[PDB]
Amino acid sequence: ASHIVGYPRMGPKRELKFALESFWDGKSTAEDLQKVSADLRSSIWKQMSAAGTKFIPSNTFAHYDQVLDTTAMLGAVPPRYGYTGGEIGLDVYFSMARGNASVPAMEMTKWFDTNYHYIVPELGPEVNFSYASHKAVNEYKEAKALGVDTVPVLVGPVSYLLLSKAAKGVDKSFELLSLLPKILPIYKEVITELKAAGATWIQLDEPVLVMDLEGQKLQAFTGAYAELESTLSGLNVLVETYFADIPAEAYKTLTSLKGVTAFGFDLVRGTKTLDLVKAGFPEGKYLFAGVVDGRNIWANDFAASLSTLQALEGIVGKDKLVVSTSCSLLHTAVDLINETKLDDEIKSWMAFAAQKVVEVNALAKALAGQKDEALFSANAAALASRRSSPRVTNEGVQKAAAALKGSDHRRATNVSARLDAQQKKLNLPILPTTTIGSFPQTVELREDYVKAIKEEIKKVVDLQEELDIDVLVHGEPERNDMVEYFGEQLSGFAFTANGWVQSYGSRCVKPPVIYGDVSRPKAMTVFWSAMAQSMTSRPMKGMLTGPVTILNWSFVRNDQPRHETCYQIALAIKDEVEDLEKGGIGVIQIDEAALREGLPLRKSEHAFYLDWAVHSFRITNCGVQDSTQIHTHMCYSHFNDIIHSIIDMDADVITIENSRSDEKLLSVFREGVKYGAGIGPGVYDIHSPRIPSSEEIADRVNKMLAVLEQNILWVNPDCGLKTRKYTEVKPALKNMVDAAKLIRSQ
Ligand SMILES: Nc1nc2c(c(=O)[nH]1)NC(CNc1ccc(C(=O)N[C@@H](CCC(=O)O)C(=O)O)cc1)CN2
Ligand SMILES: N[C@@H](CCS)C(=O)O
Ligand SMILES: [Zn+2]
Ligand SMILES: [Zn+2]
Repeated sequence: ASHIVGYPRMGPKRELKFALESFWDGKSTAEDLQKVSADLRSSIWKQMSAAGTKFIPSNTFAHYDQVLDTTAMLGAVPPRYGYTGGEIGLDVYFSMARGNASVPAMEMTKWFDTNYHYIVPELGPEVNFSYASHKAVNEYKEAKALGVDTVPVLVGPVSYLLLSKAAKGVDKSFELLSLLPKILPIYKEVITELKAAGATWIQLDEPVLVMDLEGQKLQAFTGAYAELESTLSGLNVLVETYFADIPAEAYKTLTSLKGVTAFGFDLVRGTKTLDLVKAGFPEGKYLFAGVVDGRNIWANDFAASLSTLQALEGIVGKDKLVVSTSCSLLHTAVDLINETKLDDEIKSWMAFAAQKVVEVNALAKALAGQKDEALFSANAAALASRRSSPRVTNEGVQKAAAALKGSDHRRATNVSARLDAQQKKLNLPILPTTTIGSFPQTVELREDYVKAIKEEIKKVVDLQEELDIDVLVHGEPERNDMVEYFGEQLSGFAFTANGWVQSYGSRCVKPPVIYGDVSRPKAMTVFWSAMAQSMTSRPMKGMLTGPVTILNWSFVRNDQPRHETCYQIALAIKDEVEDLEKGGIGVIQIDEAALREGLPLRKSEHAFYLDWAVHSFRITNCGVQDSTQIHTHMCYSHFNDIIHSIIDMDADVITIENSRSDEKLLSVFREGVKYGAGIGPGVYDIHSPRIPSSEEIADRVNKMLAVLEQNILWVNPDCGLKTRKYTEVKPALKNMVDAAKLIRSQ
């Protein structure tokens, strides 16, 4: 049998994207949107079954988020929204989702370790839970009436609570898992209506079981399914887990939960679970083998899969083994059959969702003796291509056996005995002003030199006149996507035409694709950066994108360990740094916006990640002078749990985030750490259109002088000004300089 754990909910050409925004625009109504949603929903079920898909999921579709879909299912709507009861419709739903013009929208956080963000529920002891949304049962019927039987996918009761958060007031000591009693009754009613409509299988998504859970929490799972058993009578229950391997303890709790008859394992990222199963599995319980990476974009190693699936068939195979995606296809793109610009051979090497739906089957039939030989013949051939094609392997893939020359710390020169030189070369005043990288746009017409400069010099003619700014920037005009920019200008980067993935709400991201060994044969920055530092007699911050960000925000190849690719990228950058140097750019800022992003969900693994991660950064500027100043830029307000790694990046002046945090948190530097190096946390919120005050800045900018060590303190924004209007930033920045001035004055 075959099974897909989840599917994208936007469309092949992002139909729901515009249908969604549209309704919110006010240029379309429910009826029309509903028309679209249901239509897309139909096309998916139809598309899925017609491929042979045995277990087709329903309820994966969402108007915004799945955890919200379940927040409405439990009527767990926040007070400030004014819900009185009854069936929750587009009003209350989209409120919570994106707020209205009188109340704010709920907080969204990252989905486990994915590039997806969900809407964290706000729970507490005073919320009145109720069956407020028949989306599940409704969709089940819709699919049945269309001729296709589906498996309702529900977010596990306990994962739901663990993923939630206690809303304001709820005293610190309140345990969220203390609500299992108020929510479980509702799960029952829902599970009852599904049995009632015909459902013969259900799916509780309990991904949190792949997390490091304490025995008391693991035990929380046990009490839920115990209490659920009766309602689960006569009904196959598939409990899904994904993104990592299951801890041996979690494996015990899982494989012994009540009513659960099937178990979903992510065997792409959690093959380590293979052992646990190899060493013991329930009897007549199913094992959905998640061997088809629904998380990347590459074809599957059909052969490999069969080996894995076969031995699995070994353990059981008595018809209890089901082929499945490693996780929800929500995390991969839709149709690779919308990838035109991409040459043949390369695409021959990729497979998006729709394509993956099919693989699951070629592998399901091949395990049932229906092995469509024409598929493996082609696959294996495409595998052959990739592993050979000189578009992959290289001699750059040799400059690596030299990076084994011990670490790559920036040439002894303790940053402290290095600042002494950087300053000399450019005498800057205490609390040096500056920006982050990007700048607001104008007309913006989608030669180019005569025009490009016109804008760059205005960006500079401004930086100068405008609030001095001890160090200006070129405002990244020539760069749309800070990661794409460099990809197009690189070796192992291909770009897809319609390969989109969702990020949150109606928003998405088309990540560059890293197919082979990265390499920068020609100068990328230099030109524009050099052109900029000549239009002034002030330090100019050269601009680069750290190799960790690039890696993360891009579909990296599943053939060699991340870092290995990360490093290749790190080396490529090492150039543009020593060229903006030769070129004559003094100060240079390298940014790592997505550094914490690639953090493994398994705690004993954070160490290894942060390792190659921060090292690859060094590898970028380890061949730089002692007078060449370096700035790193990360988009985080928290480093408390990763302050050491910041200390190992060896940045002369690191610029991070802040704006809406404490002035005291900054002592995570001045405590048992002793950073001792230019630090610059943001003093102006750029996601808040609204202008700040000269008075507001210079006081918090004083609450840094007294929490840090004003003597290595910088004055910069919060992040690039790319998404702020010139009118919102002009008065704004101006007030960020006056602050330093005064404060200095004394
Ligand atoms: N490589 C690259 N990848 C990225 C980012 C980047 O900086 N560069 N920044 C990221 C953080 N998340 C988001 C989520 C949504 C949007 C967004 O608003 N997207 C528009 C399209 C934006 C566009 O024109 O690109 C949409 O509606 O689909 C932008 C960043 C994620 N991935
Ligand atoms: N400075 C760059 C990278 C930060 S995300 C920018 O402003 O886009
Ligand atoms: Zn930032
Ligand atoms: Zn260290």
